[PDB]
Amino acid sequence: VSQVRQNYHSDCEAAVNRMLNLELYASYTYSSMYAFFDRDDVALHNVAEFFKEHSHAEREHAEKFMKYQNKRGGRVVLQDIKKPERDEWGNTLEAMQAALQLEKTVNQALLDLHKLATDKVDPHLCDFLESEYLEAQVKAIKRIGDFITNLKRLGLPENGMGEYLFDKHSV
Amino acid sequence: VSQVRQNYHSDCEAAVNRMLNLELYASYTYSSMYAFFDRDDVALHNVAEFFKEHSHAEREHAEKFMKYQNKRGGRVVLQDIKKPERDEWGNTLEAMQAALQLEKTVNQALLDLHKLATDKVDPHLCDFLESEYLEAQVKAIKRIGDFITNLKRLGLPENGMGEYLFDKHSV
Amino acid sequence: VSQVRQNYHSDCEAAVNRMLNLELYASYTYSSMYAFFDRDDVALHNVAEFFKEHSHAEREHAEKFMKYQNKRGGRVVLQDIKKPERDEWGNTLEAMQAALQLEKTVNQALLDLHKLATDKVDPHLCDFLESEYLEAQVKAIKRIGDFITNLKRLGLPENGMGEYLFDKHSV
Amino acid sequence: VSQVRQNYHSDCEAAVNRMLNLELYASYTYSSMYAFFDRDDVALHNVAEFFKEHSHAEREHAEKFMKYQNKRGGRVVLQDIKKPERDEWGNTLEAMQAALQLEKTVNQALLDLHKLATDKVDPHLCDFLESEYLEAQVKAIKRIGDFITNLKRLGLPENGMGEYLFDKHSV
Ligand SMILES: [Cl-]
Ligand SMILES: [Cl-]
Ligand SMILES: [Cl-]
Ligand SMILES: [Cl-]
Ligand SMILES: [Cl-]
Ligand SMILES: [Cl-]
Ligand SMILES: [Cl-]
Ligand SMILES: [Cl-]
Ligand SMILES: [Cl-]
Ligand SMILES: [Cl-]
Ligand SMILES: [Cl-]
Ligand SMILES: [Cl-]
Ligand SMILES: [Cl-]
Ligand SMILES: [Cl-]
Ligand SMILES: [Cl-]
Ligand SMILES: [Cl-]
Ligand SMILES: [Cl-]
Ligand SMILES: [Cl-]
Ligand SMILES: [Cl-]
Ligand SMILES: [Cl-]
Ligand SMILES: [Cl-]
Ligand SMILES: [Cl-]
Ligand SMILES: [Cl-]
Ligand SMILES: [Cl-]
Ligand SMILES: [Cl-]
Ligand SMILES: [Cl-]
Ligand SMILES: [Cl-]
Ligand SMILES: [Cl-]
Ligand SMILES: [Cl-]
Ligand SMILES: [Cl-]
Ligand SMILES: [Cl-]
Ligand SMILES: [Cl-]
Ligand SMILES: [Cl-]
Ligand SMILES: [Cl-]
Ligand SMILES: [Cl-]
Ligand SMILES: [Cl-]
Ligand SMILES: [Cl-]
Ligand SMILES: [Cl-]
Ligand SMILES: [Cl-]
Ligand SMILES: [Cl-]
Ligand SMILES: [Cl-]
Ligand SMILES: [Cl-]
Ligand SMILES: [Cl-]
Ligand SMILES: [Cl-]
Ligand SMILES: [Cl-]
Ligand SMILES: [Cl-]
Ligand SMILES: [Cl-]
Ligand SMILES: [Cl-]
Ligand SMILES: [Cl-]
Ligand SMILES: [Cl-]
Ligand SMILES: [Cl-]
Ligand SMILES: [Cl-]
Ligand SMILES: [Cl-]
Ligand SMILES: [Cl-]
Ligand SMILES: [Cl-]
Ligand SMILES: [Cl-]
Ligand SMILES: [Cl-]
Ligand SMILES: [Cl-]
Ligand SMILES: [Cl-]
Ligand SMILES: [Cl-]
Ligand SMILES: [Cl-]
Ligand SMILES: [Cl-]
Ligand SMILES: [Cl-]
Ligand SMILES: [Cl-]
Ligand SMILES: [Cl-]
Ligand SMILES: [Fe+2]
Ligand SMILES: [Fe+2]
Ligand SMILES: [Fe+2]
Ligand SMILES: [Fe+2]
Ligand SMILES: [Fe+2]
Ligand SMILES: [Fe+2]
Ligand SMILES: [Fe+2]
Ligand SMILES: [Fe+2]
Ligand SMILES: [Fe+2]
Ligand SMILES: [Fe+2]
Ligand SMILES: [Fe+2]
Ligand SMILES: [Fe+2]
Ligand SMILES: [Fe+2]
Ligand SMILES: [Fe+2]
Ligand SMILES: [Fe+2]
Ligand SMILES: [Fe+2]
Ligand SMILES: [Fe+2]
Ligand SMILES: [Mg+2]
Ligand SMILES: [Mg+2]
Ligand SMILES: [Mg+2]
Ligand SMILES: [Mg+2]
Ligand SMILES: [Mg+2]
Ligand SMILES: [Mg+2]
Ligand SMILES: [Mg+2]
Ligand SMILES: [Mg+2]
Ligand SMILES: [Mg+2]
Ligand SMILES: [Mg+2]
Ligand SMILES: [Mg+2]
Ligand SMILES: [Mg+2]
Ligand SMILES: [Mg+2]
Ligand SMILES: [Mg+2]
Ligand SMILES: [Mg+2]
Ligand SMILES: [Mg+2]
Ligand SMILES: [Mg+2]
Ligand SMILES: [Mg+2]
Ligand SMILES: [Mg+2]
Ligand SMILES: [Mg+2]
Ligand SMILES: [Mg+2]
Ligand SMILES: [Mg+2]
Repeated sequence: VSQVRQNYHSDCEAAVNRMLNLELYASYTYSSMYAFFDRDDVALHNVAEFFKEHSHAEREHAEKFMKYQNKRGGRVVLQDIKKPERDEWGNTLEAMQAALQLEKTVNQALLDLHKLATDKVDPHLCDFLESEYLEAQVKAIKRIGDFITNLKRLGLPENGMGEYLFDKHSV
Repeated sequence: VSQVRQNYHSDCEAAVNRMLNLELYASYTYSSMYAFFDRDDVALHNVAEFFKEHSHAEREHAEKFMKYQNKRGGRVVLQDIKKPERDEWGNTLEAMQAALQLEKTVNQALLDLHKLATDKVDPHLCDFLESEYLEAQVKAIKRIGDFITNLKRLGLPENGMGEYLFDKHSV
Repeated sequence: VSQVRQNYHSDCEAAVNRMLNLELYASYTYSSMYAFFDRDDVALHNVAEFFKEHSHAEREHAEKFMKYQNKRGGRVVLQDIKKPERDEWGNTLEAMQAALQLEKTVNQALLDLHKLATDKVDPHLCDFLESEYLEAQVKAIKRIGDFITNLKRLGLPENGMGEYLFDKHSV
Repeated sequence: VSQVRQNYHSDCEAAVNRMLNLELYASYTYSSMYAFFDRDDVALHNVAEFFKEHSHAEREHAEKFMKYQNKRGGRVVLQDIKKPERDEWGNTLEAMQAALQLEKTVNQALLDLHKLATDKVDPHLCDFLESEYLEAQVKAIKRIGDFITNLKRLGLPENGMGEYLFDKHSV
């Protein structure tokens, strides 16, 4: 047993490792979206940069779980970071729809971890999730939803002028 | 009788109370429009902010009537602030049309109060309305009218691209 | 269903709408207290300003619930803002006693909403209440209680000199 | 006829001369109150200074009528400035009560002049009164009324401690 460990259930330790894999997976998916929108035959550079920044944010989310694990006396266990679901992302609307789904998948995992922490009576882990993850997730989901609404209003996927306008005025 | 009261008719005192209720009602209607345009399935944030700011301005208009009432020795009497006419506002054009009508309703009430003040030979109340309310109202009506003209030019309600453009360049 | 909605129970959505009505009601009550203390036959301007500021704070509390509702994918539904319980507030002690009761009523509603959020397993809503509302409420209640103690010490309601002193040194 | 004169009735010209005498009379009354509160056996120096400043303001009101008369092509005609009604002013409450009455007398004269200007269809004179005199008068009356309320609360005339407190915290 780690000398620092106190009130930290094995199940929570394992679930933190799984959560940080998922954050890394989200990072990698956003990296793929960046690369897609930077293609010469896609060429929506503000959209690309949005996804690049979000890739970096997800990596920070993962690193914060690594630090957390060690603070509690758990042990970081890494697994493969699976490649993203798609190799190409269609257009801004399709990518934003995939991003919304990804953020809701990550949110569900965070909520499930909070429920586990609640079941194991771990207020420190509950606070960490509430203070560092859950509100950021709600904000991200709202932002992407707002973007999807605007992309639909702009006539995506068919309206290329609308797609151009979005890249130049929303991001 | 209040020790400060001079040349202040009971009818004017009552009409000032009614006017400040109407200013509060206008504030509340603009708050509703703010909340509508901030919905994830509406997502026109500059439009939302326009209405939020106008909600705050109307509250200031009400507070100025409260202060006025006390300066003249009248007594502020509050009534319920009725909820807005609609729970949802359609789109930017529909909301701006409702805002125009609301501003003209408020203007008519201000003009009616000026006529009452004139009938009761109350130059202080006439000056207050002329100096603090009537020109602001004309300016607000002109601004909203100009917006409606532009929204129609942009093809509202059908043209979603036009609605997007308005939010990004007019507000 | 809103595209952003996740883990947000209908009951919580409705209770958030009710809570923001109550915040608006509290704002309106404080506006009435402001107007009372600004009367020429009351004339306690620092007390009046205390209540005016608190009216503005309550409006901010309401607006934050509107934003919250939209972030979660709920829909803001407004109701009439009822006029305050009284048209005149007696004196500083009576008004502060009414303010204490109002703050405890608002606090109870916040606590009840937290219990609902707990029952529906909504940690985001719990965190929002804990981080943005519950401590502010405890602080406000303590401040008003401290004022009441001092007003009683100063001989309110009978001791007009004590009432004057409070306005000049406590607020 | 003055080369500049246009739409300026003889009756209005005469009433402007009477009004500026009354402003000078008000100035002189406030000078007397200053001197009273500066007596070694009265010795309320902040009260004295309040009245001295108000004496200066009334002189400015008179001078503005002189300038007005000449701008319109009327001719300033001066009369004696009558000495104040009293040689001694009792105490702060008695003096403030006399000041309230004086301000309401001046206000009535301004309102009567506005009615004359209205009857003679002189919008320039109406505007001058509304823009330069009537609101200042309402403000002054409200301020003095608020002071009287506080002096009564403080137990004037009998409560010397209350009178001291007023001088040290209200003025
Ligand atoms: Cl442990
Ligand atoms: Cl424990
Ligand atoms: Cl364990
Ligand atoms: Cl593991
Ligand atoms: Cl894993
Ligand atoms: Cl942290
Ligand atoms: Cl694996
Ligand atoms: Cl693919
Ligand atoms: Cl997903
Ligand atoms: Cl879990
Ligand atoms: Cl939970
Ligand atoms: Cl967070
Ligand atoms: Cl957006
Ligand atoms: Cl289209
Ligand atoms: Cl198209
Ligand atoms: Cl957008
Ligand atoms: Cl009257
Ligand atoms: Cl009159
Ligand atoms: Cl009347
Ligand atoms: Cl009324
Ligand atoms: Cl009303
Ligand atoms: Cl004003
Ligand atoms: Cl009603
Ligand atoms: Cl509706
Ligand atoms: Cl209307
Ligand atoms: Cl009216
Ligand atoms: Cl009129
Ligand atoms: Cl104006
Ligand atoms: Cl325009
Ligand atoms: Cl069109
Ligand atoms: Cl169209
Ligand atoms: Cl425009
Ligand atoms: Cl849900
Ligand atoms: Cl859940
Ligand atoms: Cl539900
Ligand atoms: Cl509801
Ligand atoms: Cl309600
Ligand atoms: Cl917040
Ligand atoms: Cl209701
Ligand atoms: Cl009452
Ligand atoms: Cl209550
Ligand atoms: Cl509840
Ligand atoms: Cl609870
Ligand atoms: Cl708080
Ligand atoms: Cl205290
Ligand atoms: Cl006592
Ligand atoms: Cl007493
Ligand atoms: Cl205190
Ligand atoms: Cl002439
Ligand atoms: Cl003419
Ligand atoms: Cl003539
Ligand atoms: Cl003359
Ligand atoms: Cl004279
Ligand atoms: Cl001038
Ligand atoms: Cl004479
Ligand atoms: Cl005398
Ligand atoms: Cl007099
Ligand atoms: Cl006259
Ligand atoms: Cl008149
Ligand atoms: Cl003025
Ligand atoms: Cl005062
Ligand atoms: Cl006393
Ligand atoms: Cl006494
Ligand atoms: Cl003191
Ligand atoms: Cl005072
Ligand atoms: Fe996983
Ligand atoms: Fe993340
Ligand atoms: Fe694979
Ligand atoms: Fe994310
Ligand atoms: Fe009304
Ligand atoms: Fe208004
Ligand atoms: Fe109704
Ligand atoms: Fe308005
Ligand atoms: Fe309620
Ligand atoms: Fe509140
Ligand atoms: Fe009622
Ligand atoms: Fe409160
Ligand atoms: Fe005279
Ligand atoms: Fe004057
Ligand atoms: Fe005489
Ligand atoms: Fe004066
Ligand atoms: Fe003091
Ligand atoms: Mg060891
Ligand atoms: Mg283990
Ligand atoms: Mg937080
Ligand atoms: Mg946004
Ligand atoms: Mg096309
Ligand atoms: Mg009285
Ligand atoms: Mg009446
Ligand atoms: Mg007329
Ligand atoms: Mg103006
Ligand atoms: Mg313009
Ligand atoms: Mg269309
Ligand atoms: Mg939808
Ligand atoms: Mg529902
Ligand atoms: Mg629990
Ligand atoms: Mg806190
Ligand atoms: Mg304290
Ligand atoms: Mg007493
Ligand atoms: Mg000549
Ligand atoms: Mg003549
Ligand atoms: Mg003015
Ligand atoms: Mg004042
Ligand atoms: Mg005595």
